[PDB]
Amino acid sequence: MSVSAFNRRWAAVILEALTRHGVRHICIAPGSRSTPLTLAAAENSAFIHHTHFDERGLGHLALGLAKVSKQPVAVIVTSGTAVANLYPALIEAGLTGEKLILLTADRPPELIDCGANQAIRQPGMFASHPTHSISLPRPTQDIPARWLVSTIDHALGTLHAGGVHINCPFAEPLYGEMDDTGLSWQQRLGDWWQDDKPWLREAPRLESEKQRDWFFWRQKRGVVVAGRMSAEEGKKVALWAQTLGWPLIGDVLSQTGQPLPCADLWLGNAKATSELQQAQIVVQLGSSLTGKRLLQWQASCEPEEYWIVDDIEGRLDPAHHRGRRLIANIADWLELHPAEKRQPWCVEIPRLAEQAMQAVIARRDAFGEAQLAHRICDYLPEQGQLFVGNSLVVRLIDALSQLPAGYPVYSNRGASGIDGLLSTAAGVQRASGKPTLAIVGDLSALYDLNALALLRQVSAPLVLIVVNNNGGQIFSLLPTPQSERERFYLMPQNVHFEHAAAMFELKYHRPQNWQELETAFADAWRTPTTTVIEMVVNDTDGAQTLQQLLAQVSHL
Amino acid sequence: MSVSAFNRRWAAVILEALTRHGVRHICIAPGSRSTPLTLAAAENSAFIHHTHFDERGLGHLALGLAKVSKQPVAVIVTSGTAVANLYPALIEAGLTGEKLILLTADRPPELIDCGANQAIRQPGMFASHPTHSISLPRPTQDIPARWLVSTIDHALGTLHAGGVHINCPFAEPLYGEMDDTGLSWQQRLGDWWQDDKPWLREAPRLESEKQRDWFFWRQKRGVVVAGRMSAEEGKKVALWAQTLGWPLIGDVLSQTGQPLPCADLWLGNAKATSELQQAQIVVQLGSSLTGKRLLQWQASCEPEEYWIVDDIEGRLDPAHHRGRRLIANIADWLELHPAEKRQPWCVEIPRLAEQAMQAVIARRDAFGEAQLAHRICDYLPEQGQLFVGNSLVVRLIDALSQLPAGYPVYSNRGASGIDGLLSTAAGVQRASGKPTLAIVGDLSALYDLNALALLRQVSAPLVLIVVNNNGGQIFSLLPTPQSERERFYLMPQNVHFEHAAAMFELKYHRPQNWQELETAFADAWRTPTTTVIEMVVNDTDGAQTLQQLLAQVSHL
Ligand SMILES: Cc1ncc(C[n+]2csc(CCOP(=O)(O)OP(=O)(O)O)c2C)c(N)n1
Ligand SMILES: Cc1ncc(C[n+]2csc(CCOP(=O)(O)OP(=O)(O)O)c2C)c(N)n1
Ligand SMILES: [Mn+2]
Ligand SMILES: [Mn+2]
Repeated sequence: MSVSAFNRRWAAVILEALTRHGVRHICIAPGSRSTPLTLAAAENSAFIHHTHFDERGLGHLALGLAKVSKQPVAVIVTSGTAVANLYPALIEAGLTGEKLILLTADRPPELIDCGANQAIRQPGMFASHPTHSISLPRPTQDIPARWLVSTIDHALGTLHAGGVHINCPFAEPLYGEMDDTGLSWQQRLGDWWQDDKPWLREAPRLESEKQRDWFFWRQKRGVVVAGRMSAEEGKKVALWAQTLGWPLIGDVLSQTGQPLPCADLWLGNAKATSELQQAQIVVQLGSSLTGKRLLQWQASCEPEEYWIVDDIEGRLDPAHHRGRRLIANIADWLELHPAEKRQPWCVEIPRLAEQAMQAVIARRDAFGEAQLAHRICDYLPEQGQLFVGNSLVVRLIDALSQLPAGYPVYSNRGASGIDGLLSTAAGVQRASGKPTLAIVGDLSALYDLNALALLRQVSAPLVLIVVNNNGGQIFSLLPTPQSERERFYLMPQNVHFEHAAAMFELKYHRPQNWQELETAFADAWRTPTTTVIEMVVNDTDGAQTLQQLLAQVSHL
Repeated sequence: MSVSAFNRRWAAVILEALTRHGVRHICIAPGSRSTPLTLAAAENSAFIHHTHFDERGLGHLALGLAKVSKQPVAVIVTSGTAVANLYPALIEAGLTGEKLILLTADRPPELIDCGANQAIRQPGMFASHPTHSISLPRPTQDIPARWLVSTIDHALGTLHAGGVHINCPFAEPLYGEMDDTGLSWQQRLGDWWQDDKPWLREAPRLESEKQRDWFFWRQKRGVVVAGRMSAEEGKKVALWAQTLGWPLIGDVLSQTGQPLPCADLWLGNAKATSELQQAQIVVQLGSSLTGKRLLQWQASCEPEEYWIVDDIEGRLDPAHHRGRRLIANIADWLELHPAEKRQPWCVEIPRLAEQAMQAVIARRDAFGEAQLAHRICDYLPEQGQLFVGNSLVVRLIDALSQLPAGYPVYSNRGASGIDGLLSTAAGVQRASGKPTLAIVGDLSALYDLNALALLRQVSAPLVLIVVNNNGGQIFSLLPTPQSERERFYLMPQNVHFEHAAAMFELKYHRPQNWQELETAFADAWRTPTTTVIEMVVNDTDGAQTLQQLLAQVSHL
């Protein structure tokens, strides 16, 4: 009889179903139409609940939680533009694999397209970007509970990667005391309510078969390219490449320890590309390669075969090489395609890489962002993790620093948005409970400024470095036209971040030299709170330093 | 020959075409893939160029510009999540009619679904929310310029209302000197380049016919309901209703002068609803009605016919009455269906409305948000405009204040999002160049916090009042469950806004009484800058005051 009561019973099935698929974290934004979902969530002891007022930040908070935990994370939002704000995080998850389960409250069908407040067309509004889309019907006891749980179980069970849009219409009344409406309906599921498994278990695995001719191919002159992978996978790939005697080109996101560091510089040297021309096979593990020189070499190389191993689906080679696209867990794949010890075939490149790093070290002293990137390994928190932002910082660290093998690195490098980096970092921290270093640019920090609210709650110290070069200086690295560059590309905002930190009662430092930076870090790691460290640098020094180093190494 | 040059020639045709359809403002966010569009725009002297770093805010800036100017406004963003961030403003425009032209740069077809950085599936990504969607092909001289301009002319010419998504793929290279590549291709348009008209003129008008039985219905017992309309339309509707002798229920968005004010209160009285049962016809002009009591009365009433007149398309009656949905400019419609002088038929409601206002007046003294809303008419800038935020503020002004006829009011009440109110207010100000009073809540201000960057550039004084009641106190008005209310609904953030103002070098006041508030107002109207006035109030006083006044008036 009670619509409000049945709404909550319907919602309770949805939420309990998710607990059977490893959902522990749920991120909730405020609203009224979402009440049945939010109250079901609040009442369910399985969840860790996170809240935020900006649904775009909420989506990215969820992204960060999923990124680190490798488990599906749920999101609840009310109807309207609240739903639209989830798009950026959903798109990124589609590219890098995070399992985001978006529970989006909706008006019932009778209030769509009739000028009702906060009512929009929500089914399909994320187009092809969710992996799965469920448009739930108007709640009714005439649809059995077993149908509802089965539909959720199909979506979660068959989810290899990416987001799920579950649209959830509810009619008013939304409020009122619970009565027994829908209880017998729920009880048709019997002791499933006390179970720890799905109602319907549907969990096919997607995996490429082992390559039977690997033992032939591993005897050839190969190159290993390591992109984004897990910290442990990076260590395994490093050992595997060494054993093969193949050069390892390691991305900043790879955690391989980058045995041939500064590839963005030495790949610019003709002696290196000449040697790499001898490669008959390239085996790339992971994807979303960072550096321009690596992307250019990848595009130009012409091995007999190009393989990409990764656990995400679809084509991952933007140069469309003849070869293989192998879907697998990287660690598992390495066990199936083991290395046998063989004499290394590269002679010139190890020397060039050493020389390249020496050239960077020679310029370590200036208090600039290139130097900060080069030295960043000196500031990584012990037993911690690094979250690297987009634009120049990820490129500078990739080109100029040698990050330790197995030290966890996280990022948003699918679509490389600058719109959710602070909120993502917050989720990254909360998921693992580890001390966290996050580094972002000034426009990036402004973009997600209100996520400083989230950083008021971290479980271990988090240092947020904001590199302030007054605008998007990546457009001083790119050959943008000088006449239009400041107004239409760089867009300097001429701000500092001391007042932003103060607004959210976060500790703040603006160090003016290396000694003050070291003192700031020493202060920051002492407590389970977020410290903002603003590094103010001259606009174009970072870009010019990279360019000068590129040129120097190309002449070695 | 030159891809970079032809990209810019292709883009120049797109941008020049827009100028023939009244596009003067263009809002641009930074990026590289957007270069052909952005350089074409920068070079075109027809445009007023606005920039911002947050694409969600950029969209709302454009929304505000369009809202006031009543012309199409263009937006340029780069590929990736930048495009997704335009969704909230596009959705709101779909509902309230703003013509937003979204030029979204894209990767070319050969770089989609292959793991390329910042490349996503963009065609159709806004689903059914744009009025028109154009997915442009990969640029080539083998497609003639006359096709490109004709497609743009079709989209703009036939655009009654709402957004247009124009997806614009460009292949690299994007940079390089202009040469003559594509010049002869452009010149196929001949002296269209020196013309002031579209290439293809396609502009059918959509309008309902004269109602031939209006002379019959205008003699009946009617009620006029006035929703959102232009300031001039509000004055016309007031005079028209007055002439007919029909009671006018005027929304805060109507600018009718609200001759029967506090309708949200007196509609709660059974005597008013009893009198309204006599209405044989209801003529509603405008839509998006604000108040709960009005929405409830509208839903319950049973006149022989219910008419809704508005220049927006589609059903606008969420109660689905028997009647008519008439598409027209409201001022035009009134001229086509003029009033006849007739004796007013309502007797009780004028009594109740006066009594309701006296009840509110009796409680005007406390320094609270209800009192601020009641008194806001006393503080409107001369020759200015009011921008009213969402949640409690719009409801309190609607329920408790009597706004002057023809005094411009602007709002985002289609989807009623709290995600873009500051950036929308900026656009509203820039469009008219008028002194602006903007009022929003604390979560709303946090949501669009970085839009304070935009408010650093206003052409006349803008007073931004932030009502800080520590959370979304609309959920103290709604019957939300007390146990979950704070954590999962109200979400207090426990901040103030002095540091936010300081960050963007905006003047700031936190007045503690009316004298200090009036002093702040006086100072603020003196210069063409934004002043932030933070009104800190006890969390639940506003909601409770509204609840008490409702009860008091219901018992009259
Ligand atoms: C949501 C979004 N909008 C636009 C872009 C394009 N973009 C890439 S880098 C960049 C500049 C970032 O500026 P900042 O954070 O100051 O970093 P810097 O370039 O100075 O290193 C922009 C606007 C993007 N990647 N994501
Ligand atoms: C983008 C978006 N997310 C969520 C909502 C639901 N909602 C309506 S009002 C409101 C609270 C706004 O809080 P505040 O700005 O402090 O205003 P107050 O309720 O205190 O008047 C919320 C979350 C919305 N309208 N838009
Ligand atoms: Mn910067
Ligand atoms: Mn509030």
